[PDB]
Amino acid sequence: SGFRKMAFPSGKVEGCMVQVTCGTTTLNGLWLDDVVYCPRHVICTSEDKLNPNYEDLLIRKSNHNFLVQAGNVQLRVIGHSMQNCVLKLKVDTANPKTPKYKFVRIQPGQTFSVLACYNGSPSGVYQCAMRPNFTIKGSFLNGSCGSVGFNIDYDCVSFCYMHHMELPTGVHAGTDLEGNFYGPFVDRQTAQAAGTDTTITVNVLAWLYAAVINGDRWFLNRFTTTLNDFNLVAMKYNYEPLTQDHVDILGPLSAQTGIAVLDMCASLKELLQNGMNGRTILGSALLEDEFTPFDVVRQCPGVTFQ
Amino acid sequence: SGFRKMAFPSGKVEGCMVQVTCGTTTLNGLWLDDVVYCPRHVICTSEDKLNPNYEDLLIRKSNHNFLVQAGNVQLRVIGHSMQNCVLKLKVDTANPKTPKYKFVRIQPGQTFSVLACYNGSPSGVYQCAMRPNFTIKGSFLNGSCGSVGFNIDYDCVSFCYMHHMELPTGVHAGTDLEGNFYGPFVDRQTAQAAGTDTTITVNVLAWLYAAVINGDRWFLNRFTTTLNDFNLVAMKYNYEPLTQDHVDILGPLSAQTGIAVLDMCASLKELLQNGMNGRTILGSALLEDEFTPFDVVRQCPGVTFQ
Repeated sequence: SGFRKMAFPSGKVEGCMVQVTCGTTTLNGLWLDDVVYCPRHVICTSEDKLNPNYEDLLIRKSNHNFLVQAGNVQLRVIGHSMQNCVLKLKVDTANPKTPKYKFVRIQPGQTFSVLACYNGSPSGVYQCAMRPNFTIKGSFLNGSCGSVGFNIDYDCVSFCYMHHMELPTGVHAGTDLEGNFYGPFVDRQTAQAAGTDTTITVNVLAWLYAAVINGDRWFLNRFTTTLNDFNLVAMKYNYEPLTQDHVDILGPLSAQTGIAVLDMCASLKELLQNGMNGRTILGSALLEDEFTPFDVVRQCPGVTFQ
Repeated sequence: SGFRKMAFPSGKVEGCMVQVTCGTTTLNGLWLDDVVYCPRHVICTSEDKLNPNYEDLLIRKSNHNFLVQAGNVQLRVIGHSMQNCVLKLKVDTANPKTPKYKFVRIQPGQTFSVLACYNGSPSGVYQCAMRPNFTIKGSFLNGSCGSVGFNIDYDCVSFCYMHHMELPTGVHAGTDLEGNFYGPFVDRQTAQAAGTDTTITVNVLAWLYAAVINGDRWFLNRFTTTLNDFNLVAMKYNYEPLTQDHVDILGPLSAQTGIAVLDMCASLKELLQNGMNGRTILGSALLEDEFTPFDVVRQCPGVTFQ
């Protein structure tokens, strides 16, 4: 019983975190086999960030200009390259603790675990969701760039996020492990503002299903609605449109509770129109949208197959 | 920037989780040096739990009656003993991944990270607070008994909780690593109900300070109160009494915000009597009490020493 925001165990990722220093700037890198991945803006001075030419700065740098330290051992850089916004430093030593890994690009609305690190040392782990405006609301202090977001798919650690930037609103922006930013953000000091955000509708419904599984049933009603007329209310309250694919994803939760997805939509409609009536749902007085349907299944297994 | 519920990296604890099997019952154990710690109720059948005499059941058990598995490797048990409510199985082999560790007994209101495990394999990590009624609001499924709570204070893992049981209200109860239950709970099927809970006042204030640091200022007022007049309202809404020790602990946050602790108490006073009027504080519509002042300082460091 119980439902909590839960991150994946970070051990396999901790064994890959290193410290990368170029000039006066120090951040975190991801050491997989004989390659260290880190944000390319480490090669920039404070003045370079105003208008950096990364192709020029990369040529000007030498292998010895990059100091990579895995804890107490210094790793010798023997090659440096750039894939989009990520710097790739080939090192002398292959990481003996490299896990089975993949590079994946997640979609807005999906969640992952963030291992916040400083000086190449992990500091904390928490779950984050890619918002529709392609930002994440994490907790980062100075020296956190290079921290990675990941999911564990049983035996494979799928890295999906590398932390690059903090926006003026306090939210955070970064790239996938191929150097491609999530959203329209660039790794330079220019006027970039996160777009207006929306609520992840399919995540709210899955979160309501988790409540029903854990005994919270006051918000349930006898009403049913159609996908079209629910999406009308959803747009009226800045909710993402609900698609048939989203309904299919919610299939398992609807199967174990016996509550049709459109019946939960009728309950969600009334909650949006009349509020929460001063009550709470899974320890929240707001509708939570940072739990994916799989995230719910992870903590709410059915009784169908025990 | 940002403020999130953040757990410690679980790697050092992941390397200590093992599987302990007695008869048909399988749960998790903590492998430190040559001793495996697990809940003693693993030696009970389903009928035994109704009225177990653990001293007798231990006599009937042999070393070979306990099957301990460190992942895929079977550990040879060479001794079984009982320290209060925890079973201690001495094994032939010392765990090479044992970190610098201590056993500590935490206070109500203090927080720790829970590494939820199943069949000796870590599944997730999240932050929990010891409630005043000596329960925790975690997320546990079948086979989670033996999961441990911990804090890391620079290379040292302080174990403070082992999960034993779920109460009828859905909350969870367990012991320290010396086998002493938190609260008046016993490892037997009896009429045991968690007492009525109260809100951790010093944690709410620290959380309100974190909100001010992160830009939330609407709940602030020019009102002032005394510790006596605040505690009258606190008891009136089932809040823990605020002591002078609690006020001193909040000293750094009050200095960093320029808000006197008793002025924040006045803000909490008005928030308790009339609510938040449809606004939010750090993305919550409730007053959060699972963040200790140290947890806030950890995520909101001052500029005094840069």
